[PDB]
Amino acid sequence: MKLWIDTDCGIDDATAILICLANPSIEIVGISCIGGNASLQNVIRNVNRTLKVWGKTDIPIFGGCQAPLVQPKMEIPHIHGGDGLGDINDNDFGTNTPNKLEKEHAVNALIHAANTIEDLNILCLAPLTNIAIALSMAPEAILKIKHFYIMGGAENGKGNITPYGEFNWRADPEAAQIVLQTYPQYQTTIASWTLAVFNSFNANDYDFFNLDGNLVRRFIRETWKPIIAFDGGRICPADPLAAFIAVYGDRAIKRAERLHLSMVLEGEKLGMSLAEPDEKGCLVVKECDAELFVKILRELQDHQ
Amino acid sequence: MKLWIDTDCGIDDATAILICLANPSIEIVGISCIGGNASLQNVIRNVNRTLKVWGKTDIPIFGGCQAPLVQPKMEIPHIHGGDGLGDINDNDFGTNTPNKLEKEHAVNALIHAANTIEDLNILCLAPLTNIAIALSMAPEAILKIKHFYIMGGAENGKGNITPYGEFNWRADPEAAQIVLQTYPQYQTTIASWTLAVFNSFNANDYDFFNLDGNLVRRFIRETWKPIIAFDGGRICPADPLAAFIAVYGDRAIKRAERLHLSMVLEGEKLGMSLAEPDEKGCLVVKECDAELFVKILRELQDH
Amino acid sequence: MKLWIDTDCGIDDATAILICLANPSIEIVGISCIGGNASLQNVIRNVNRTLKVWGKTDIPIFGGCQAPLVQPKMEIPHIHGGDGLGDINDNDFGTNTPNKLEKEHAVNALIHAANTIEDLNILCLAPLTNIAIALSMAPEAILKIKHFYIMGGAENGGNITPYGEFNWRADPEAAQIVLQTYPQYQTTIASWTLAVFNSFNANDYDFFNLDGNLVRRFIRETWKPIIAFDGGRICPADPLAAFIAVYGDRAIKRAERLHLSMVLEGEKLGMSLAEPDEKGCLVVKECDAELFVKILRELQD
Amino acid sequence: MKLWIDTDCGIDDATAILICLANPSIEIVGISCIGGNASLQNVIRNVNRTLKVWGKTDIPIFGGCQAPLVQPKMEIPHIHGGDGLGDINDNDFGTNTPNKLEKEHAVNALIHAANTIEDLNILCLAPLTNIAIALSMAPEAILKIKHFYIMGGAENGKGNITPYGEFNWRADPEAAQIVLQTYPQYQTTIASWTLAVFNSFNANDYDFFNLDGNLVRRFIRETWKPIIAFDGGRICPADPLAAFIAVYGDRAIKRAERLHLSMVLEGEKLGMSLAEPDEKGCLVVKECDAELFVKILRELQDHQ
Ligand SMILES: N=C(N)c1ncn([C@@H]2O[C@H](CO)[C@@H](O)[C@H]2O)n1
Ligand SMILES: N=C(N)c1ncn([C@@H]2O[C@H](CO)[C@@H](O)[C@H]2O)n1
Ligand SMILES: N=C(N)c1ncn([C@@H]2O[C@H](CO)[C@@H](O)[C@H]2O)n1
Ligand SMILES: [Ca+2]
Ligand SMILES: [Ca+2]
Ligand SMILES: [Ca+2]
Ligand SMILES: [Ca+2]
Repeated sequence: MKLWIDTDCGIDDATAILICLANPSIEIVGISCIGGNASLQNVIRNVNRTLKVWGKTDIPIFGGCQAPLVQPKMEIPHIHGGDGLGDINDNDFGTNTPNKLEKEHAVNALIHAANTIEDLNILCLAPLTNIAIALSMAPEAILKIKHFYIMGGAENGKGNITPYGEFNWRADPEAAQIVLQTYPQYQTTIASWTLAVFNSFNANDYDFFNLDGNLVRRFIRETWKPIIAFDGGRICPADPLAAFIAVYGDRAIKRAERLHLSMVLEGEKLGMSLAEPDEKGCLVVKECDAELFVKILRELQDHQ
Repeated sequence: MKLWIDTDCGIDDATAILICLANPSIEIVGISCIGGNASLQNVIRNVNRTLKVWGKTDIPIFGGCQAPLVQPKMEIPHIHGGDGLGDINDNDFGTNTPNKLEKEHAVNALIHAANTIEDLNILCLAPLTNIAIALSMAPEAILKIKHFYIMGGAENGKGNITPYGEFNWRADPEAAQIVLQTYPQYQTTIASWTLAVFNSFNANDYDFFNLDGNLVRRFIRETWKPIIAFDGGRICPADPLAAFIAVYGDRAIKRAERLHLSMVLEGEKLGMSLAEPDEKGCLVVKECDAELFVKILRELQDH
Repeated sequence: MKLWIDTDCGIDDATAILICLANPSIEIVGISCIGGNASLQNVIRNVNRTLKVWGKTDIPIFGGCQAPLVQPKMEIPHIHGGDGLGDINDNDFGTNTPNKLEKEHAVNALIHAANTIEDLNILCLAPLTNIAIALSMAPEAILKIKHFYIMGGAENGGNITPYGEFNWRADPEAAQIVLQTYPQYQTTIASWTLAVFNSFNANDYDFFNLDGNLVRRFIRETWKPIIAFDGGRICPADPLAAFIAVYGDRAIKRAERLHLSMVLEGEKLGMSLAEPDEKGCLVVKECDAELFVKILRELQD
Repeated sequence: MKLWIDTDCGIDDATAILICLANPSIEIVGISCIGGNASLQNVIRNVNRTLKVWGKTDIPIFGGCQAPLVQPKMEIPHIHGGDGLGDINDNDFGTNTPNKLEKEHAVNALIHAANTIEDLNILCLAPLTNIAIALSMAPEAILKIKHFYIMGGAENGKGNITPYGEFNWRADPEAAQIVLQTYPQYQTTIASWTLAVFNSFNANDYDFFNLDGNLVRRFIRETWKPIIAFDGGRICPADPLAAFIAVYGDRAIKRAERLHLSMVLEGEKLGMSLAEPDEKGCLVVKECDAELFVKILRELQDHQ
């Protein structure tokens, strides 16, 4: 399997990247960075930090856009802290190291990946301004991508930013609907924020975000600490779940409904995932295999 | 005066290119293609067709995007024909050559031309999708451009009349909006479709688009036929006027108004645009030298 | 004058229909629906909407087919908006009530119609997939029809391009079936070139803009998208056919008699081979521009 | 197996019907007749004949259309005669009795069959005008058909009545291409005309269409005399092979290629076979078991 990830790396994106790095089956070919949880400038730095702690300081990184397609840029989100990832220290991890970054726009990079990578899967953990522009520039390139595993859009109503919306797609509703009307929805899988709240763990019942023994475990707990509080003491794996499902497939699926989606770019509900059942649409997951998600999360943080 | 054109090459886009080809104070640094009136593929073809009817094949041509950003593509084969260019036969013009194309995206290549090419200008006869996408990828690049000449809108200001439908901005209002909010409107001149409709000619009364003497006359005469007969027998310069002002500077304008354009990306009217008398806005031209414009129409069609 | 109607209900269709609802010498007997401007179900919805805004949906609405006869269902048509009817908010018309649709196929009901409804006329405002398939199954019935009024065709002969024509190019085999089965002599034809030649300039003409009632609202608010799409021009493609079909020769200034065939190969598949012929079609060339706009206005009282 | 027959009653059509009838395991639930070798008037008359000759006429008979879809009737050299089946005299068979036809139109009976009765199969021995119109009017119901067996085409160069195409498809290539593009080619099997020349019999060395005794032998012999003469003296039994495959499964097929097929709807080649090696396409049978074909031809005419 061969995968390309586009991320606005906050805490949970870094954790998801660790998921895909932990699995030897998974060949990460590029990482692409969009603004969201943290500023593009910080998201590059945060992905550097994670590739450093895991020790796979070899994958390429590309700087995409720093804004939405049409909608105006909003105020820097403090949801993930100043540095955008629990505000960790780079002397408290040894991540005080020159970073790595290419010379191609992540749009240019991902288009290249789509033209050249046989059986390329994408894992989209962020606002999709990149992939949307990528589709509009060279659609005949992007549509070669073997499959789309995307995180975003709270379709059951209740979300994170608005009363009933979702952060990543509200950040660029245009970017999302570009994706949904350009890439074939049958070949995409969608992890919604609602699936993130439905599998939300109690903070004092679960411990895999409070261990030590290696820098992976230290990372996990000190990065997840500040957001665990923002979800009112609960673990809302929005991106870790998108990643877990992407890389394991059918032992992550329990009941995922086939649906066609659309975005609402007009009215007060600018950012609502709206959905209509179809068998030739997206497979949006509604339940998880929770015990196995715990048991792989505990795997990657071992030192053995 | 160096210059880069973006085009949905149908009939007026074609003549507008010929305006910029006749005057040897212009250097077309390149031409960029966007699916607009016709499919993208046809737009590239027709760009070749006019460069060949001119005999200046050494201009590079670049593929772009095929649809507008979020809106459906909405080609108009009832107004421009099927090929996009009036359905003219190429064995009638010696235009059955293979097509010169470059291996780079117009978006990369415009970003590159903005960076490497001092005092460059741009004249946009199409939806602004390519330009928006380049402004999103490398805005620091495109904002080196010394001036934008764009064709779109249906302004009123001091005058009180708005008709119905403009093509270029009703097609990708997202693209127009990105442009209007990212490029300095004070560095922008605007030939409205209302400028076109107010500068109509009854094709009976003037003659500039039925003349026979060369290969460029035969080109313009049979290209313009269908859209002329579809616009009411009327010639409404919508693209030609863009080029006519974009090279002839302040020596082709009669009444220019300064308003702060604001594309409406929501509500009932998603194709319309708002504007208000702003000094730091765009250069919306209301009137132009109609008597001097027809003369360049005649003077490019020589032997 | 008893009259069955086939339509792929777009914006033009709807007001072509209202032409017929407003005439007390016309009795529409059925509406059959085809996938043309929008997918079939949108077409059923907008026929229900038109009948509702006019206020008498006791006229059964039959479903036809969702593709041309052999042509690859391609080229999604969003000219007429997503719902086929200019994207009208149903709350503005109170028409978000359930749909009327009969259980018979429009082809079979067509056939039962011509098999029982005497001096029945036909108005075809759409691709002729339905009409032609009935022609193959049961011609001996459909030929009982006393006249065909069809919209479609763009006789290339002016400078209008035949590439704005839609009805016939959408399913050109359908057109051939008809023009090589049903009498060209008992057939009147409003072309797309006819419809452009009788285009109004919008800015100068006002009949498609009023809000004294629910049909004025319906007309204006549905034609907005087609006008802006058509370059600020009103091209009564459908409505002209219904004008002619309802008002006979009183609606015609000029008309030729032309034998007609469909190209079905090569470069111009959906094009019209046309020849002067005593026993040909009554291809209309010009109508009475005034009494048209009169009737358009009158149906808004 | 429960089977629907669509036939343009010529000589071999009739004997293929006899095949579907000799098997106590293949129930006939309808016969939809349609203009082909002979006019509709004939094919109804002649289906009636085959029924009466065999003894079971309880099978409902419906009338399809009188024409092709778009193409005309062109040039017919009475390959099957004036009545379209060897011009037999019904007084030699006692078939001068009344004819049975139903009230419904063969397309409506067709779609109704496909809508209700289970695991239904189609065997088409004619121009596919009926099935084309029934697919257009109701694709969702014809798509309930479990399998299609069609005699048509000549994927190999030459033809039977065309230098390039085969009669059943050249006659209405529009309907042909309709069924090829609207019904799944993977649930379809094809008896090519070139399969009927390859698998042909030197009538000068084979006898199964020359037997006297019971009326089954009388019928087969006296119908097949003329069309054997017209076909150079060979026996090219297209429809009998089609029914051979449909009724008798894979032990009828020795070799087959799976090819995606398509209709030249243009040019000099109008009506011509088009194929391409495709695993999920169609199943064009190349070499049939010539031995068991003759066995079951002899089993039908047995005195028993
Ligand atoms: N735990 C939260 N409340 C939270 N805040 C922001 N996020 C991001 O939003 C998307 C899902 O909404 C993911 O990509 C996450 O990065 N999550
Ligand atoms: N005025 C337009 N925008 C327009 N252009 C084409 N149509 C459709 O084409 C048929 C005529 O051939 C009509 O009846 C409509 O269905 N409508
Ligand atoms: N020309 C011939 N040798 C010939 N003989 C019979 N036919 C009929 O054509 C189809 C063959 O594909 C069959 O189904 C038959 O009905 N044609
Ligand atoms: Ca994220
Ligand atoms: Ca243009
Ligand atoms: Ca119509
Ligand atoms: Ca046969």
